[PDB]
Amino acid sequence: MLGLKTSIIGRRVIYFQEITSTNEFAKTSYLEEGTVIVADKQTMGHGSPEGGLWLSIVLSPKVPQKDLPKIVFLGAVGVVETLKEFSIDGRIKWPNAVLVNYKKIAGVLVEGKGDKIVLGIGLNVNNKVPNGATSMKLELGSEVPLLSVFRSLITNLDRLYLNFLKNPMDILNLVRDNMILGVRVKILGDGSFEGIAEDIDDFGRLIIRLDSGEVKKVIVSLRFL
Amino acid sequence: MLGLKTSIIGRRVIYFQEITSTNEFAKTSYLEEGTVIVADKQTMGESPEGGLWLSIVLSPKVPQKDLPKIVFLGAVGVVETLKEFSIDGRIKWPNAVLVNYKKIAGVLVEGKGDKIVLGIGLNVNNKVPNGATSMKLELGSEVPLLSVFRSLITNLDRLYLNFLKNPMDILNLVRDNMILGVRVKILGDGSFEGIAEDIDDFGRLIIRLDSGEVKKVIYGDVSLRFL
Repeated sequence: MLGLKTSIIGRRVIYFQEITSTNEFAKTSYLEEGTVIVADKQTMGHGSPEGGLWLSIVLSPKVPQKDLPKIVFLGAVGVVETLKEFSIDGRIKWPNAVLVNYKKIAGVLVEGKGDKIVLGIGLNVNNKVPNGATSMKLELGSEVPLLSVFRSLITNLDRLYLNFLKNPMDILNLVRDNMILGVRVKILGDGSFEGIAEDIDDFGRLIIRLDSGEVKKVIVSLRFL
Repeated sequence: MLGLKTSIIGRRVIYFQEITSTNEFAKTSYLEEGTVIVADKQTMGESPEGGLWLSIVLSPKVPQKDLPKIVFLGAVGVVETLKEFSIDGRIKWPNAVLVNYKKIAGVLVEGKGDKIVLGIGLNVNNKVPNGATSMKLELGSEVPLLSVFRSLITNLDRLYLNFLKNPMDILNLVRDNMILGVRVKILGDGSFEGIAEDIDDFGRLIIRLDSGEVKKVIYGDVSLRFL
């Protein structure tokens, strides 16, 4: 009854009033490629109250092993395109987040269970959000039809994915033109360091120029300074 | 993303752009009670795009003598939804809803032990066969398919929960919304004609033959035709 017109993503949709995790369900259940798992709320979300868009998409891209790490970008760019349709300007915080005026509005989590890949996306729409974060509702000043957002996002993801299967390098430039670059960041963890986020390379790695001139490639906890 | 607020029916919903049969998928698959299977179209129902094609997995803990009444939950739910859209649906015993004697919806219940599958087919915006009708044809314009879905699921959940408590309650609702007082022909072994008087405490159709004989029809290996 949803009348989705997508080719792969959205061929089937499994909706839950409540679920522990859409990613976990997608990983442990046999599902046809393109199956979308969506829930009103997730009890055990990871990286999800009522009002947000919480979903996972089952993919099985028969593409080279090296571009597998690009699936996360499909999710982020998909979100950016959807936000634009709703008059919101989202920017990608490498490698899995979308911010609006530096406030997080969405997050992406990709897991490769077995031979299938699960693309998880969490987008704040009408749900309450933690201080520092934002939502489509807070940006627009009014409640946004959640199903309208779902339809828009699924449509964009199906298009991006079909093209990815043919021209897998295309997504990188879309990410570049929509990500936060030219600013100082810090990579947390052992061997921590700071520098300018210059660009992403052909593998999707973040290229950091340290003040010494050294160039590092990040394949991760990132912080804007 | 659908934000359903039902107790059992609609806890989960599996949507298909296309499927062979929602009833067959529901019967075959391992699904929890209340799961709704819905598709834009059924290739082996064909049930064309524009209609509402769904099946619901149920596991009612009530005596078997009541199981035959599940088809009525479907029929009444459809009637209630139609009334919400100001369409006068009337029940054709025991598994169809007509509007001006033209079929607008059909109900098919299939059960295997514990799991019962309630299938419902409702013509909304789809083209229909001769003699049939649709919500679109009745209202004169297209109807938001999702709105009909939300309406029906809400009605079915309420009806089902009450059925678990009071399995006889549904019979009163069927009586108030069914076509009665008219002549009908019952097709089976030895077909016969008479006036459809009412449905009894088991949901059996009560027919008064011209001779005065009263026959009680059990759904199963019989069909009903209006004269």
